[PDB]
Amino acid sequence: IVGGYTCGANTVPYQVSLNSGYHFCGGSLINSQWVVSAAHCYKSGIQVRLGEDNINVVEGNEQFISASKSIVHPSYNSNTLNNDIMLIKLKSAASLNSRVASISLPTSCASAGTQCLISGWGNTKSSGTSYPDVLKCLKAPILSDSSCKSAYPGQITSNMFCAGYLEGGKDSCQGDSGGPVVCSGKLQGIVSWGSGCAQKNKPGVYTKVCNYVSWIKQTIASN
Ligand SMILES: NCc1cccc(-n2cccn2)c1
Ligand SMILES: [Ca+2]
Ligand SMILES: [Cl-]
Repeated sequence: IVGGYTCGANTVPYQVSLNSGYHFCGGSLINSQWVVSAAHCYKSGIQVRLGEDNINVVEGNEQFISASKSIVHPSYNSNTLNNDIMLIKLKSAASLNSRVASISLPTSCASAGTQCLISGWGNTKSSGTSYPDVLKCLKAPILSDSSCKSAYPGQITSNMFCAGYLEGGKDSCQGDSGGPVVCSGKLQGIVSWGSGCAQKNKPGVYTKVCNYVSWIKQTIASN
């Protein structure tokens, strides 16, 4: 997250870190057994880390649970990033508590102008590289479809939206991938892609979760 703020320990209780020897992507806990992330974050041998603040220090609220299964969306295209969504099942159920909690799925799509919270452990500089240990947060609005399309001609599908600031300065970045965009208490986006971070006229692009709710529910119901 570029241009954000330190969230505070365990104030984003659905935020998880995906770890394969090291943090590599965010995700969002959606029930005691299942995490939402980006398909471009797929790999084997994922450990899900819940209850994290400083991802380099054991601080006492973590739960580390290995993935039993990953499911990439059936229509994911890695070239265009269309349908950039996967589900990860945990080998055992998380203990839910005030610091480790699921985030509700949307019941309708959010509109442009809606305020959202974006979070992660990704890069905090727009030029240069600096990775934070503790979780960073950014309040940002969803942008209109038309300004998203004009920012990225030929690249925005009906399964993507833009959020952030056309002026630049405040955006998600590398390492935030797969993490949440939550608006009015619902998971409306997943950190997906952008051309650099925090550049003018290049806002972040997010997977449009409300398009996927019936696939998420029926996948969970049979797996
Ligand atoms: N600024 C949005 C964004 C989201 C996710 C990843 C990136 N990124 C990948 C390489 C560099 N930045 C950017
Ligand atoms: Ca920790
Ligand atoms: Cl792309």
